[PDB]
Amino acid sequence: KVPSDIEIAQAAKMKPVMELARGLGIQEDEVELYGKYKAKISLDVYRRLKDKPDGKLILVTAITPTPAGEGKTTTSVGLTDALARLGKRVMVCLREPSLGPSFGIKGGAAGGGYAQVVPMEDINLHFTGDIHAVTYAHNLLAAMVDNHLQQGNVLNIDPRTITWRRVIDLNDRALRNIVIGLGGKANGVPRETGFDISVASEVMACLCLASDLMDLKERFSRIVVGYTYDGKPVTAGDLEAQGSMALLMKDAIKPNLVQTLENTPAFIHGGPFANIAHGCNSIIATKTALKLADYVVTEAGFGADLGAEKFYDVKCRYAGFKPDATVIVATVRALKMHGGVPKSDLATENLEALREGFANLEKHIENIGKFGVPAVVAINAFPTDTEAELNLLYELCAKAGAEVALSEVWAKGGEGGLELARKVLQTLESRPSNFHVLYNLDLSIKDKIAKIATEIYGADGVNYTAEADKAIQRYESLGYGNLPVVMAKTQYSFSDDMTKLGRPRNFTITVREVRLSAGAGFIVPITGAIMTMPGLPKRPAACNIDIDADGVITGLF
Amino acid sequence: KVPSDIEIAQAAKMKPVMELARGLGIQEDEVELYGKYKAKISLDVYRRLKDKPDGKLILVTAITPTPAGEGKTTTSVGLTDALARLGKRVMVCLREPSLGPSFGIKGGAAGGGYAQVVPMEDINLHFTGDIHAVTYAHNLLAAMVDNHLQQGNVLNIDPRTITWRRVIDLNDRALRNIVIGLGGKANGVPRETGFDISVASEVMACLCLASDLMDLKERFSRIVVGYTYDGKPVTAGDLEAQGSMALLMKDAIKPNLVQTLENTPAFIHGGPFANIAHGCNSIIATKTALKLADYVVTEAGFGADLGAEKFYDVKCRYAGFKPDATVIVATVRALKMHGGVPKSDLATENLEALREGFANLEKHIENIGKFGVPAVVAINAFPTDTEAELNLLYELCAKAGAEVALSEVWAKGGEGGLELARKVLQTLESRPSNFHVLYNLDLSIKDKIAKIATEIYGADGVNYTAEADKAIQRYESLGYGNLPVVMAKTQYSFSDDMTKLGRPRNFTITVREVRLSAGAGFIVPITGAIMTMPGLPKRPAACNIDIDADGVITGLF
Ligand SMILES: Nc1nc(=O)c2nc(CNc3ccc(C(=O)N[C@@H](CCC(=O)O)C(=O)O)cc3)cnc2[nH]1
Repeated sequence: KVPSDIEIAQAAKMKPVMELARGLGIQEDEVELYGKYKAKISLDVYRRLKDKPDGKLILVTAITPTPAGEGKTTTSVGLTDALARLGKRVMVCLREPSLGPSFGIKGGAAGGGYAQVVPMEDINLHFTGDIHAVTYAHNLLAAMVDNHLQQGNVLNIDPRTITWRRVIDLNDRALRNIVIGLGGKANGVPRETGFDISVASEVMACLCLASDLMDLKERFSRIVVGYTYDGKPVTAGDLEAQGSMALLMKDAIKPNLVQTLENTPAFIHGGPFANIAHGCNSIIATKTALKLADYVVTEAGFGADLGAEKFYDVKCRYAGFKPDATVIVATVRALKMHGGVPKSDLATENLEALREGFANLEKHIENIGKFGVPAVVAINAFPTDTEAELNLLYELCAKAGAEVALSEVWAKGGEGGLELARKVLQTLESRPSNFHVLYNLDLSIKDKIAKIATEIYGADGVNYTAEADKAIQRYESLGYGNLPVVMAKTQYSFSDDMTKLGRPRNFTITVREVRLSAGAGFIVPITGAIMTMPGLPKRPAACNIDIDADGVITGLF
Repeated sequence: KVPSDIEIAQAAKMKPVMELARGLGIQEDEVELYGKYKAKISLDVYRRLKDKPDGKLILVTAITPTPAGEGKTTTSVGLTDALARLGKRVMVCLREPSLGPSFGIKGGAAGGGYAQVVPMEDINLHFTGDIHAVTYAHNLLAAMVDNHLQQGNVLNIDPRTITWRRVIDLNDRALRNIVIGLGGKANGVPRETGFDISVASEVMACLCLASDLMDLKERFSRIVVGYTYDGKPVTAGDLEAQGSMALLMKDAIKPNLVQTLENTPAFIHGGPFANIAHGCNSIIATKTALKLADYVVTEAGFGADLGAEKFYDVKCRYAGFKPDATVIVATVRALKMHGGVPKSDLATENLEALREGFANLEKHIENIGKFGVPAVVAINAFPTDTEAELNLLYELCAKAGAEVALSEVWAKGGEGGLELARKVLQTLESRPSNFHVLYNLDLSIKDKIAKIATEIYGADGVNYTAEADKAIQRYESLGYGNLPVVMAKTQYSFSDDMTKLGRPRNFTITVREVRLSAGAGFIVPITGAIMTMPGLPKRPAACNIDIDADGVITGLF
């Protein structure tokens, strides 16, 4: 046959999230329905199971992204199916996808094939309106700033230094750079600013790293909006915003229980950028998944260079977390591109090029080892991947020195990854973890980037532009020196040079600019231009998206 | 004596809505819950009951609003409640408040005192996401207009003629006048535009006028966004955005079931502006209520010169409704302001200013007669009103030919509205209505404006600026002249001059500008400057707002 990811999403039987919440010991009144098959879970399921056994934590990451695509979520879902098939109490924790791209290049399944989270349609759109709550908390702050300038600028802000932008969850490039506040004294103060996609919001970040609402509230209050003419940081604190922002977020703070194509209890909650932030789902979803399972499968954005590292250094750091196993996804087609084979050429097998690419994966694996974490490997399998190829790889992974398996979940459900399932258990009974943070918050900023760039990206050194040192000297000086560091750089290389594939060496990194996220609580060094507002294409999906008399949706997927 | 509004809402015991729904004959499968105390309800309910007769339709409206306040919704809910107490099968239909006011001026009850729909907190905030859906349906068209220009401008829009703005549901004045698409050839096409509050979006209007999702989609396709360099109109249809917008509104098209304090079912659905739109809740909600119930209370925005007028001449026109009674809500105080007494001396008895002001009420009563609907007056009782005052007000209402009933629903819930309920029932059993709209569509725009102006406002004639003349000329030759006309003017006067209280004589209306909503399907003459995006005050309510660890919300109401 020939089924597509939408049909496999419709066709499937979903169980009322209510009775899955019972199949997890969640009380009737800790749920909060959204139709029969979506629901939010209250902040008491943690608060009451406050001390209970935290089950085991299984971060899935990937090798360096490629035009091939690797499907890091699928393999992360169809593994959760396996663990449950082998009758284990296992939850997946995923990220809420942005609305905007469903109308740009099309929406895609949570995971894929036969390793999906459902109902897919809802997840891609409004879902439980989590993003909307972010949007409005960001935008009210924005409004509150501009209003304050209107009301006489009591705090004496220079409007030209305001760093607080606006958000919306569409790909709209016409809003990147705009002028607001025009039309004279009645209509505000003229200034330059713009919009970023809502999922790039510091508020989106805070959500994903607040422990509870009261934590979220205060983080907000810390957020910088800009400076006074005198140069003194002004905060959301200084504008008494944080109350009203936490209120707008009252329900967004509750993680959303949904399910697998095979009824495995899933959370979906948060979803920030993996570059200017850390690309994990929220702390709240996983720490609730902890007290509720013995086995929590999760994930982080982009390659293991960025997602993993930040998962470990910022997520786990802040959350006292202690990740046990870790998967790393890889395709062979992917590693052949890392071996310098263009995409029209992966149609054939290149066994020589696959020995080349591997250096990527191995670099990753060594990095995992570096946190005191039991690395383990896994292969997404495809129609074209010959057994000569698969084996070549197979054998170079123990020749590297950590477990390996094969998954077929795209096509075989939580069976293809049954093999990989045992490995992790194998790895959890036999292989403890010895988890430390790859750096320490007491070092000054340059050392923190250094120890990151050096050991993980495998660079010899790091450089700074004029305004990179100017910014950093300004920060250490304002006191924000002791923060973690989130590395805004390209995903497709270890280096900032996006064309440098495989495992490049002898290069160095260059920090062009440095930004602050006081509310999220980290420093963001930038190496490229960052696209914080993608744009629609020449022939977008919004043009052919239709819904007819019956609710039948053509074009969306 | 009475508790404040907010606390009354919390301590109310609400019934599971699914219960209310099965009580009314809605099947469980036509219900999508949002907690225990909210639900979206299927457009299928209406579809299977299309043939059943309608219950009675009872419109609530009021006299010319003043600073002194009249409390129209208070009456609507309390009227609903009394009807329920008298054993009648009744629902009330109300509009969803805009989120933004909750942070500038303060959120307020849906009603007030003991006459309220609940859960209060939700209905002010995100409720069920209806406005968010409106926000993104709207802004997707914005982004598609902008993408089209960016991608080679095939339709040949003159970007400077674009009328389709952007929307957001906060009071942000700085967003009134903006320039977008800056930064260079890669960032879109530079142009002047702005934001209006979401609830003033034409898409909000359409929702409220649509008969279903397919009618809604077809309307969307008729939205005019701007013109070509040739002066030909360009529509959303031409941009092929309708399916998408229609998709964003798939859940939004369903009315929301909620309840009054005393558990009377209530729809809350849509909620447009009442000056540039018709200030009514969705046809969809109201049409469903008539099938489910024997009596349906609904209300309209602003005074009877505006809401009532548009309710009949637009809402009922499209829906083929024939209202059976209309209740005008008035207070001793507002009448005295209209009779001349300043806000601070409204407490001092003054039968003469009360007789003078009564003219305002007399003129409204009279108007409602021009639509063939029998009128009952509700007097919102107030503690400083003397017996002499109230008595005079009764004599005057009877002299003027309408039943009158004192209402203390605010104070005493459904019990304070029992005489009023009885008067309405009395009017319904003995004075059946003879509904007809004030005007035929085949008149000219200028004919239609003058008939409203003179019949309802008691205007002498109508003036038009040169700019308004060309608009009307343009619109008529574009074939939009047989549309309804929707006056945007001040609500604080029958005249276009908000300083003219009571019943002004020898005045003219000046139509300065004329705009079009071809989606909603009407023409919008504007008289004063119309504020489609209000600003925050000196201190915004947001500066006091907080929620603590318990979740105790202070500063909000
Ligand atoms: N905002 C607000 N709205 C209200 O309606 C309101 N009402 C009260 C208390 N309500 C009232 C209402 C009417 C009379 C009153 O006029 N009493 C006459 C009735 C006359 C008649 O039946 O004709 C009496 O005889 O006591 C007293 C208290 C207090 N605060 C309020 N606040």
